[PDB]
Amino acid sequence: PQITLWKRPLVTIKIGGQLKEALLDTGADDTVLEEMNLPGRWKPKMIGGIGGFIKVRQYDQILIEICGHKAIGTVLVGPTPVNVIGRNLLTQIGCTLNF
Amino acid sequence: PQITLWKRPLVTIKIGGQLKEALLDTGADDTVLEEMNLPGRWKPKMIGGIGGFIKVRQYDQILIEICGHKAIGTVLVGPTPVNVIGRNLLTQIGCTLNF
Ligand SMILES: CCC(CC)CN(C[C@@H](O)[C@H](Cc1ccccc1)NC(=O)O[C@H]1CO[C@H]2OCC[C@H]21)S(=O)(=O)c1ccc2c(c1)CC[C@@H]2O
Repeated sequence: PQITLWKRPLVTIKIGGQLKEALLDTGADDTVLEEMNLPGRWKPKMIGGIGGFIKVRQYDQILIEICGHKAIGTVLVGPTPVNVIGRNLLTQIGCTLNF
Repeated sequence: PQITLWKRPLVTIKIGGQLKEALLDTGADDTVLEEMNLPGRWKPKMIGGIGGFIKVRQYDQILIEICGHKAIGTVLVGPTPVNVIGRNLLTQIGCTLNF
């Protein structure tokens, strides 16, 4: 799709068999989701945003479908204010900025 | 133009007679720029993201040029670690997400 930006670019995602809403965030290097249950192993990781650093659970090679487009990559899980899809997965679904 | 997301979508902007580097950020409602002593009136604001909140100064009707595209709108100035062009200005230069 072509998505204008008068509203937040929110889309439905499928991860671990569960549907969720997430923000397409070109300013995020990484994909960070709010606390949830995800199967498999994970590693403690630190990520920094506008207000400082937080602890997250890093899940590697996770299947995630974004607006009908499949991706397989790293998903960070922790106290982010909102679910964000970052560039690590935006590149997989072929997302570009255009103006 | 078309900007891929392999790397951060950094562009040159002109604001307050100065050139800066900023991210084209679809995850930011509004624009947030590094500390700069802009002239005119402002109102305090608190904005939150990963890690918590920072204090910023809200300036209204500020002229910004983004890759030669002129825009005018709200700019939040404060100790942000990165300059981000948000949707309030991305809409004005005709920026869309496409996949
Ligand atoms: C709310 C969703 C989102 C935060 C998840 C909102 N952010 C925008 C998002 O793109 C930030 C931009 C950024 C900030 C610092 C350093 C680099 C990039 N990226 C982000 O945190 O990415 C994380 C995960 O990947 C990693 O890569 C980069 C950093 C790590 S914001 O900056 O905090 C913001 C902006 C305007 C405004 C607000 C909040 C409130 C009102 C105002 O309009």
